[PDB]
Amino acid sequence: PREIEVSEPREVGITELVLRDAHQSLMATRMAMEDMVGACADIDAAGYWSVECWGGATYDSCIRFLNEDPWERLRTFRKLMPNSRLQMLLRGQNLLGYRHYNDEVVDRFVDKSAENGMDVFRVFDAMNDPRNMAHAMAAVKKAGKHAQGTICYTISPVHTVEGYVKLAGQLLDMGADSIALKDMAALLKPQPAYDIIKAIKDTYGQKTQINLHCHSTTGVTEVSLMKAIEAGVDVVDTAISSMSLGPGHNPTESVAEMLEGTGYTTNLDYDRLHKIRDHFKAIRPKYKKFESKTLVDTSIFKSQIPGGMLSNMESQLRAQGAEDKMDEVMAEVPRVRKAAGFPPLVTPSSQIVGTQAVFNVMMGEYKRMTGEFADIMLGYYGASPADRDPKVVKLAEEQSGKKPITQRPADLLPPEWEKQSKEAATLKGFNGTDEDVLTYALFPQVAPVFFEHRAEGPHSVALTDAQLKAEA
Amino acid sequence: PREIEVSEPREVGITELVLRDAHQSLMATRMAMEDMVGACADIDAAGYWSVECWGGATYDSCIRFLNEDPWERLRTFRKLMPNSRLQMLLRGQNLLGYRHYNDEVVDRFVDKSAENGMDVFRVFDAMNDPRNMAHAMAAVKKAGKHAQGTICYTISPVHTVEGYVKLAGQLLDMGADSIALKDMAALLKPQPAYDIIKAIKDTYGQKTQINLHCHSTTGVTEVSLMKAIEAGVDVVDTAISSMSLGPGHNPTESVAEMLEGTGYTTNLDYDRLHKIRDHFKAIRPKYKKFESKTLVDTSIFKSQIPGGMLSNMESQLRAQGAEDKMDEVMAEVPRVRKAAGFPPLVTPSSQIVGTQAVFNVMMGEYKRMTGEFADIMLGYYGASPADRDPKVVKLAEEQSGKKPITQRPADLLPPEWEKQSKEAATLKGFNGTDEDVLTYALFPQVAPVFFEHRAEGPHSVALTDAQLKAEA
Ligand SMILES: [Co+2]
Ligand SMILES: [Co+2]
Repeated sequence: PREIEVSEPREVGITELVLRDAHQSLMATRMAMEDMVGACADIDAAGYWSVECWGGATYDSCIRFLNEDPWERLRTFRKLMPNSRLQMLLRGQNLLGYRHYNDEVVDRFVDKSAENGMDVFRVFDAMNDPRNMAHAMAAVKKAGKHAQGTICYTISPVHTVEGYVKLAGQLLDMGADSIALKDMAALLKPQPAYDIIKAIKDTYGQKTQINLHCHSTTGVTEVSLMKAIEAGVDVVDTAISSMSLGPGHNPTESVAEMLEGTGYTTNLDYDRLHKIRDHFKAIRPKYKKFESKTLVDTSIFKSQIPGGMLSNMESQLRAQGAEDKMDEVMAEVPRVRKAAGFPPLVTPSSQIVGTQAVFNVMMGEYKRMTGEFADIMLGYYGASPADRDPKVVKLAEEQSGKKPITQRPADLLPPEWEKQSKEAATLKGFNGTDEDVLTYALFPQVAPVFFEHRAEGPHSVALTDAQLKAEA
Repeated sequence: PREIEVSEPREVGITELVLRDAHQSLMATRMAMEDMVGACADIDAAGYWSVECWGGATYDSCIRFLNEDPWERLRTFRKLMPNSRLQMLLRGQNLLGYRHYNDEVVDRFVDKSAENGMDVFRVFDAMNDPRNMAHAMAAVKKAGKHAQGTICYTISPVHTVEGYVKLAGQLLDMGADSIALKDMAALLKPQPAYDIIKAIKDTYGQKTQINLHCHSTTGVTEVSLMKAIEAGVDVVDTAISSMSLGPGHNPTESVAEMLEGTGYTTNLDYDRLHKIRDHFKAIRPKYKKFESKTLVDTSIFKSQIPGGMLSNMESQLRAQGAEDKMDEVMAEVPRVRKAAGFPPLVTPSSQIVGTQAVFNVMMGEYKRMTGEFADIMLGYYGASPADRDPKVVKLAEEQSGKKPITQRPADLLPPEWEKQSKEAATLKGFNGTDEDVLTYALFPQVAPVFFEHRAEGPHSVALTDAQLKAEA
């Protein structure tokens, strides 16, 4: 008499991603602020646990493509959604930048983020190295905000339920207010979702808050969400229905509706959701030049290679004139990943492993290692989920000249704030705020251009209504 | 200690819909035969329980838009997929036609369908009147084929689990080899799926074969599929991933992959699936002029009105110059449905109720009843799931002059084969086969044009590769 234990009837929280991850995932983070503010009042009254609206690649996109100040976007969202918990994605010691920074820059960033209104900080590390999340987490706690330690979910010979439970404990040991299980490539299947969520709950207690973030790329994660809820997950992330599916996420309204009669419920206002849905449905067509063309792709369950990663390599092959080896590269990826210690294949690990895999298929296996790949093998990005091939490590040392380290990389970084401030203050357009210094520290090559054009006001790279009627 | 009983580990069968319902639902049934034959060998070796490839609106589309003989399409599929169980959708006493036919026409149609290779006949009735499915079912049994009685799933004040279990029994009493639960509007939520499938299994026995057909229009049915499998469903219908979601169906590969580790499994060949997926992915862009523009719509859970039905009415309102009443019509639909006995809102019931709802919003409530609506209220389409408003019935009788009947409508129909044969034999192009007579009997207004152009060979209304590069 086969049975499955499920959590008691209860309310499940929902985190809306339409203001950040949905457009990052579906239209290359090009969503203009003027296209979002109109839905803030309804979003604020919908009943969401939190509203993800900052961080991720939006900082870069704001200054690099929309001539928009990220800090002004945060202040506006804070003002237009006063009753909501704002949430952001922060890549640990890397912040929203291109490298690891000295602890004082992390302190500065978190302090100004909280000061400008951020409530929940989802801190994560691409290699799942808890030491790279530790300082950011502490800064979030000092600011009295909600620190959400993140586990990047992946499938590999060394990733197991026990390993995830272990990482959850390390996150709780750093003062994590909640645990985020991050499935960017939609690799989390139903049974594993149930087993992992249940194991964490059984091991650290039902009071342990877990938020599940799954993309819908492979098309199986809405079922995984149902399993996670049966396993007792506290909150699940979704995207309003007119901005969902594909490389995006499962639909907010769909996840809310599917629970009727199960004993589980959300407390979202369907009317507010309807308005938010209609709002983005009217606006989405203008971003048609940035849309993806694949709604469902399960090939990753066999190749371990995320579509975006395969594309980045594919181009590199038809740009090297030998795309007659797309099959040899896909077979090399697993080997490179293995050598690197099976890190999750998310940015930047994915591009690094992918690019290095290409070289090995042409210039010869590890004949020439990129600077990024050498740093991963030498530990400058942190610890890997598994031990790295000492033989491939040694070569990296003889091809770069750097010594292999194993301690938290930021331990070697010297104070840099004062140096960042000085340099930033020489740029035309610098407004003198720490916010601007941070913009310079995070994006040195863009800060200059953004600072002297910011006065024009934010723009949009989306089609205008006029241009839409032109296509028609 | 809350638990849920689930079925024992077992293999779940999969019915592929790419050759029929997927393109009917996603690109108005315009899929050309030359765009499908290339995937037949892989489809035939994939491991599907059945391959839905005929019936539904494909007969109409073949003769009305593709200048293609439906019977030749069936023979080709039979020849290209020799090891597969071919399946079709047949609307009971209506066959694939515009009205109920005399029992001898039903006998003829089923006989020729089986003779040309059809294996599984999914027989259904829009009103869920078992008497309209009875004769077709008997004809399928005489031909020694698989008769699958269908239950059209809907949500209404009179539809309950008990009612569905009752209808299942009536289907089994007509010799049904299996029961199909048909959810065209994606209204079936997870809990109801589990409860209904389980109730049918507990009431008639585990040996009772049930096939679940859910569209993905509302975005909640893949979770319903998982629940149905836990409840013990034998087969679920899916569409290859490159031809899924939206008003279509849940993805074949996604449904297969999500079961890993649950104890449930399918026995599809992932390699074959990959080829079928790539095949249609390369071809789908050419049908871009017939695609729908909404991937997820949950509004039906509140309005009871399927998107397609709302559109058919919407146009009728901006064509009557008063679309300033789209809200008054949506409020009238429920009332008309109620009066009609809560029939499921699928074709043709949906257009009938929808059109009649419009009149009541302008010319006045039941001021003028369409001929179709009068026939429904008078019982010429069969019995309704609930009793019809005697007051609205009486008016229908005084507005049409027909007397209200309650027995199976085909009981009044006289023999017509000989008359159909004679008339058809006078058409230029008639080849003298019963197949052609059937084409004339089912589509009197199209048969003429099709018969004199058929010699040109089937065509395609899809964009050519050249026209595609033109748009680019
Ligand atoms: Co994400
Ligand atoms: Co269907």
